[PDB]
Amino acid sequence: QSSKRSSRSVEDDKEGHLVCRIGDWLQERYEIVGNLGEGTFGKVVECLDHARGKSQVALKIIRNVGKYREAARLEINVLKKIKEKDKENKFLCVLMSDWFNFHGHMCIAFELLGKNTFEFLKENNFQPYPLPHVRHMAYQLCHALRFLHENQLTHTDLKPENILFVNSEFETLYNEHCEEKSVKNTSIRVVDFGSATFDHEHHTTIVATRHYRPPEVILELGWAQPCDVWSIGCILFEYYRGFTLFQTHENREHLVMMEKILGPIPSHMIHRTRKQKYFYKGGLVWDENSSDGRYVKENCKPLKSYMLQDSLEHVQLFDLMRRMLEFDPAQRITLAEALLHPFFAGLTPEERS
Ligand SMILES: CCN1/C(=C/C(C)=O)Sc2ccc(OC)cc21
Repeated sequence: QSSKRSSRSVEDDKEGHLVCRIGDWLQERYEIVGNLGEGTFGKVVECLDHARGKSQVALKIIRNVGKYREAARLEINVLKKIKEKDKENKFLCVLMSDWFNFHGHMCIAFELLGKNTFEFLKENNFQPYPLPHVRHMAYQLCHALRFLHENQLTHTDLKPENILFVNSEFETLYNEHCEEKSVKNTSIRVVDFGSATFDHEHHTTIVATRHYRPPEVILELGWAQPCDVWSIGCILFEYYRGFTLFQTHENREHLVMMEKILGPIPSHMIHRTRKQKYFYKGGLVWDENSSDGRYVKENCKPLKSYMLQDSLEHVQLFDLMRRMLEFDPAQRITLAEALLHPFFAGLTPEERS
């Protein structure tokens, strides 16, 4: 198709999605060449940026629906702040190259990245990342969100699907008659600032994906940057073991697993929560001898039990993870503090770049 003709021939479906396929253009500039993702928000497509010598971008095209348009405007405000504050592009938040309003569709152009860390784990038959990879990805997440936290921002939806490799090319360790895979370059970027909240802005009550959600959110006690620290702790567990720390889809059971894995919920948090129906006389309501009781009993053990090795680097990892999974968000380690944790003495100079 021709740039001008294609960019002006435009229509939406009954749901407010842009009708488009591979080959279509936007802004006499972006040529759609692949599909990367879709949701209720809209769609993400790979494009060639013909105004920047056909360099590759991920273009997010938001639905022509007021709720999603407004949310996208707020997302752009966050991305603009990140860009304003990271002139060397060294804080590892996804680079927004362009944004525009295409017939009511907010569109955001990003640098093109590789597979997300969940997809890579799944392609490795959920065999975990080796500890040095866990350590480098942890360092990068602490560095990226410390920067976001210094700028009165909280991501609120950190999960492995929102952490992408710059380049996900892998090496084969073994291929016996699942092919065992390690990523070559563990450089990552954080994506999807579509839930990211400034300190002064309205806070959505229930944030984060289930498995990465902290106790102060479940208990509706208010949340801020420590929410993201809890998420990171859960992510690092999952990188290290290949399975989620909290495999549950119900609040009371989730809070029970937290107490079995991490120790007792602080008294003051139970006193203050409106979620009183989960408690009786200050203790979580929980039948140990039911089927769910036996699953939790068998599967949810003290955090340290999940160590695969007893050496110093594993002990250091678990100390940092424990500090990231403090119940009380006011006692939870900050990412500025996390960057100084002795776990990160095991990095190399390349890994500090
Ligand atoms: C589809 C994932 N995805 C995004 C998703 C959202 C909701 O923003 S943004 C993004 C940027 C680059 C990329 O490369 C592969 C992927 C990418």
